[PDB]
Amino acid sequence: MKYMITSKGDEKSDLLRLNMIAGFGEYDMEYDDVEPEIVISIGGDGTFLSAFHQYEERLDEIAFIGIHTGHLGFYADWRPAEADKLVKLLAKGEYQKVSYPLLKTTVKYGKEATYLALNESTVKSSGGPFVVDVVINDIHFERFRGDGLCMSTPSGTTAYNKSLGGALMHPSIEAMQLTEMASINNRVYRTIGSPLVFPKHHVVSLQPVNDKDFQISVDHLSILHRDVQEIRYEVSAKKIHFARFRSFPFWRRVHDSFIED
Amino acid sequence: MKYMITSKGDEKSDLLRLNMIAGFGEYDMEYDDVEPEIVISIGGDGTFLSAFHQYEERLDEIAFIGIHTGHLGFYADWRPAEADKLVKLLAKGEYQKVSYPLLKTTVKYGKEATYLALNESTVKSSGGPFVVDVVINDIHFERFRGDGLCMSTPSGTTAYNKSLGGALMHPSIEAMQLTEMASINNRVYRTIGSPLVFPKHHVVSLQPVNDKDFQISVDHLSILHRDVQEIRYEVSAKKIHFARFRSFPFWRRVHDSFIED
Amino acid sequence: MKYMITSKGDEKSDLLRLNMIAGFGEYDMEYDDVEPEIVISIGGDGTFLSAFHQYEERLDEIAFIGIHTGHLGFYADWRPAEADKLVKLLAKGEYQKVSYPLLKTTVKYGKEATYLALNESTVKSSGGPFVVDVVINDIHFERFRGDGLCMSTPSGTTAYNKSLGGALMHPSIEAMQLTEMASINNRVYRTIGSPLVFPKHHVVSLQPVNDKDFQISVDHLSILHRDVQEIRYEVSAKKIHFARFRSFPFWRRVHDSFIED
Amino acid sequence: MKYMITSKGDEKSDLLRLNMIAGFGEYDMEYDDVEPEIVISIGGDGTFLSAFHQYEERLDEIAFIGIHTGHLGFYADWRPAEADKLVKLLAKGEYQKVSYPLLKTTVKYGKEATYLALNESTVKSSGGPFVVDVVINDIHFERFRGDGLCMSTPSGTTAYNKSLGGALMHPSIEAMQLTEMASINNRVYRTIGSPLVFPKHHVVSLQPVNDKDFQISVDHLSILHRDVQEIRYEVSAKKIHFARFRSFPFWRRVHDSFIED
Ligand SMILES: NCCNc1ncnc2c1ncn2[C@@H]1O[C@H](COCC#Cc2nc3c(N)ncnc3n2[C@@H]2O[C@H](CO)[C@@H](O)[C@H]2O)[C@@H](O)[C@H]1O
Ligand SMILES: NCCNc1ncnc2c1ncn2[C@@H]1O[C@H](COCC#Cc2nc3c(N)ncnc3n2[C@@H]2O[C@H](CO)[C@@H](O)[C@H]2O)[C@@H](O)[C@H]1O
Ligand SMILES: NCCNc1ncnc2c1ncn2[C@@H]1O[C@H](COCC#Cc2nc3c(N)ncnc3n2[C@@H]2O[C@H](CO)[C@@H](O)[C@H]2O)[C@@H](O)[C@H]1O
Ligand SMILES: NCCNc1ncnc2c1ncn2[C@@H]1O[C@H](COCC#Cc2nc3c(N)ncnc3n2[C@@H]2O[C@H](CO)[C@@H](O)[C@H]2O)[C@@H](O)[C@H]1O
Repeated sequence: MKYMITSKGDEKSDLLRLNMIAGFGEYDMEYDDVEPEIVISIGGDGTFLSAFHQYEERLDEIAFIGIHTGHLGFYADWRPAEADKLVKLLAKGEYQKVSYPLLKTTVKYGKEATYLALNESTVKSSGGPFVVDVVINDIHFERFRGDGLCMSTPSGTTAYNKSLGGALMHPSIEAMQLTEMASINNRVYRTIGSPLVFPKHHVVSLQPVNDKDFQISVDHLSILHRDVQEIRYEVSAKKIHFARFRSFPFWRRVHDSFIED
Repeated sequence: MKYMITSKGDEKSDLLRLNMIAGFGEYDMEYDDVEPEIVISIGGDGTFLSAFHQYEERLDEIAFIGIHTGHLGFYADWRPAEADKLVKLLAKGEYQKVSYPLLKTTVKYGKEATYLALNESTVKSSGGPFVVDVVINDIHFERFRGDGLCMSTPSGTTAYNKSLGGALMHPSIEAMQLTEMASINNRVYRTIGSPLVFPKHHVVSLQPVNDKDFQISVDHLSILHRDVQEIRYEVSAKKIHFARFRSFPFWRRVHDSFIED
Repeated sequence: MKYMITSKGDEKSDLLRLNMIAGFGEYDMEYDDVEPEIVISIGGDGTFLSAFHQYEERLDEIAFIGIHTGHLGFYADWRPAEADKLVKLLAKGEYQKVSYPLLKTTVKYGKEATYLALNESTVKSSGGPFVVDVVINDIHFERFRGDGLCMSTPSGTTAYNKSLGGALMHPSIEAMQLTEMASINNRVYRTIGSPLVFPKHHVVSLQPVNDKDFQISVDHLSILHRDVQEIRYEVSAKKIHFARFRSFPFWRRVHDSFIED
Repeated sequence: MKYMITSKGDEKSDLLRLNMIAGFGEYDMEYDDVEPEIVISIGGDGTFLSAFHQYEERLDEIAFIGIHTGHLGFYADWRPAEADKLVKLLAKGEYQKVSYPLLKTTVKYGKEATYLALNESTVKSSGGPFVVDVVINDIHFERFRGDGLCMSTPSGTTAYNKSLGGALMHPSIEAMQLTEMASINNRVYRTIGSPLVFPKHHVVSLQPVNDKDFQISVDHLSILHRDVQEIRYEVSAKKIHFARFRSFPFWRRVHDSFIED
């Protein structure tokens, strides 16, 4: 099929990219970065996140592959030594696909702007104090005040959700996880403290109380939104599709990254 | 249908039980605690847990109801003032049922003994140090050492999973959650630290390293097992069925219990 | 002696201020906000922090007083109903003084700029990733990467140190506490995780690795410092002096603020 | 002076002990385990804790030494390769001494029994639910309910206090730290959550509410006390004295044990 390859930009990733292109030149494979069918990321998870968001509008027609030229990643989880065997098996095709859930973020102004996240989306305050009303399925749940909130995808739970105390969820679970950032709790102010895991079709809505300006991040893109009326989180109907050529369990990927490898 | 009622034993729960029986006497309802179809628990979640385990072998033929004579519970979530309206609506029938997942615990000796848990099951050490090899889907994940482990159901996440830092999961998610109890982490000893959420059909196996005696709890029953070879956790194929007569969202039940009511 | 009074600015605090001035007019008390001897803060802890930093260069010649027109504060810990009894006892004098330790922050450029903090001082990253080398008494302790670090005074432990998992220290302990903000820990990256409590004369030094621009906060003043070479934390030789007219134990102040009042 | 040596019991520690005795035979050094002046522990921190409690009644006349035949310990912090240089420098004497604070535990019945702890002392429940009234300096602070409480010494903060979220305190700080074990917090039950650091002369008192039987641990000795009326914690007036022959900072000892060595 059609294919393209992104690279971290350093010398190791660029040269491995040119070697896979040359290996792809030995099959009916056409290099195309406009409407590709196979996107190969060479670098870390950050390079993979850039590859995802570069083609987020054709997710249902693309199978992603991750090659880590540095330490093992959760999305770039194949060694550079396996590039040649990767080229052939991708060349024949007939591979199976695995799908991970995505997080849809909707931001309303006083105008709507939606986003898709592979890791997570965070809300923080532009300078001053951060206070939100957290509304779950139109039911007011709590008035949060602290440094911010993080809504994570299943595969994003090992990223930044994890540093905030959140649990690690297997990516086959269609859900999203919300974690707190330095919440203040006293007799007057009250948050749940525990992380929350929401299923599909559950809508978590963040609504402002005083300041209406928020620093909103979606994966690695962070933009200050002004005059914000609402932030809506829910598990997306779209999914990201990986091409699998070997067996690499998520919990094994967790073991190698955090226990020892 | 046939029905029975358990009571916490105090005077308030016993008298409310006799008043519901008298109200049930005004319909074709037969009191039977051998093969009931409706089990009504009057008390707290502890009384409800006793009611569940009393009829754990007929779970697919029973719809449970919880009435809290004290503070609001997550299973006993209906006020005593709503007992009369409860008797009639249960009398007519035609109610809908909601189902929560359960945790199957398997304990092997050198002999097998399986259990069902509505909240969680915990493993701790009989006196000395607690060390386990944690095996996920036959893959060795970590060597845990500390005070113990807790494997929680979705509706058990607000119980004791919560005190151990675990996340709160909506009970519609067929999953189980594992939390650590005072794990020691240094250069020599390494645990994941984060809680783990496992989907259906995933098998978490605990295996001993030195001591083979463990204090194993399943909800509120705690028994010391000797000569233990393995402890297997997985989401059960059985589910507990509640009869619902009103709308009481889980997140609303979480709000009232931990934020304010 | 000479005295001045700051006010939160709202109508309740301004009018209580004019009533204490009128009550002070009935004694030999001279209102002076240039070289006062008694600084009375009317408002919350935020108003008290502004009062502290307004007179941080004459700390050894001032006894502070806090009056909370809203909820109880840890520095503004006297009810407005006790203002009249406060005016007289401050008028006679002969009060005893209590002293809390302070945190000295030193920031070096490529030039030095020192600060004093009553609550804490935090280091965060200007936009991009936050990586630091943490050096304790010239010994390299760890390479921190995450959202930031917080170095807290004893009386600042109930503030923002507390939201970050830190312990609450009695203000008689001459020490400082360091807490982490969303540290990432894997096989490759390693932080201590636990909060650290340092005694007097111990010097904690933060040193950059890549980015040399940091958002540095000292209590409520937050300023982006550019071209930063080092950030040095240590317990200050200066102390803040409170005038005490009653008995209000710190742990009682903790109980009323976080347990119930 | 007089000296004795304890050993972990394995072959490596026993033979290193006989080699130090033979090396001590080359000086005026008399082996005496009744009234020694130098206690040398060969093993881990556990062997050192046994050595401490073996001579807890002559602490002001003993300087302890720790040799780790396994991984580095916080009390056994000298390599076996440094045993010969250790024998000579201990033989000459003229060494300096460092002192760490200790925790005094007082247990009253309905009779008093006091203990000394080098790491910590914990209170847990004999089977059933664990509820305590926590009283600080005769002021009731909170009603704790959960799995237990841990009161730690400064040098015990890296032990088991650390697994419970507590902070690490430099051992020059005369203080004690209290951490919670799986506390339950809802609208009805309320604990501080944060760890508490108490100075000298502060008295933390645990008092029962229903069950009067508690599993009380002091370092590695754990005994079930029946008919308990009170448990009193406070920094002891006694201190443990180490002989120092090199420079080994506590924070360096923390770095090697938890970061990397
Ligand atoms: N207001 C607070 C400011 N703080 C932050 N602001 C914004 N983002 C943040 C913040 N603090 C962490 N992040 C995480 O960085 C990602 C940036 O994109 C690159 C990546 C990645 C990645 N993805 C995963 C994954 N899925 N699982 C496991 N490790 C993963 N990583 C690892 O993160 C490191 C690089 O970041 C490397 O070790 C990668 O191996 C964000 O998506 C977020 O997850
Ligand atoms: N080795 C460590 C020893 N420690 C422990 N050993 C054993 N069990 C423990 C331990 N520490 C907590 N527990 C929890 O007690 C349950 C006992 O059964 C009664 C109950 C309950 C209950 N269930 C829920 C729920 N589903 N959601 C939310 N609150 C719930 N509660 C509340 O718990 C309190 C009573 O316990 C009351 O406030 C109830 O409102 C166990 O199932 C376990 O969850
Ligand atoms: N990069 C992360 C961005 N996040 C933050 N950036 C900057 N500061 C922050 C941040 N998140 C919390 N803070 C804290 O706010 C203080 C601001 O000054 C006002 C105050 C106060 C105060 N002082 C105490 C005290 N000593 N003990 C107990 N409560 C106290 N408060 C209470 O804080 C609330 C107001 O803040 C009120 O409830 C007060 O009762 C800072 O000094 C810091 O402690
Ligand atoms: N109801 C709950 C049941 N749980 C527990 N019950 C009782 N004790 C417990 C429990 N869980 C941990 N402990 C700790 O074990 C100590 C036992 O004595 C041996 C030791 C030690 C030691 N001391 C230190 C130190 N000062 N600093 C840093 N590491 C240290 N260790 C390390 O602990 C490991 C051995 O334990 C080894 O890695 C040692 O390197 C107790 O004093 C307590 O600290």
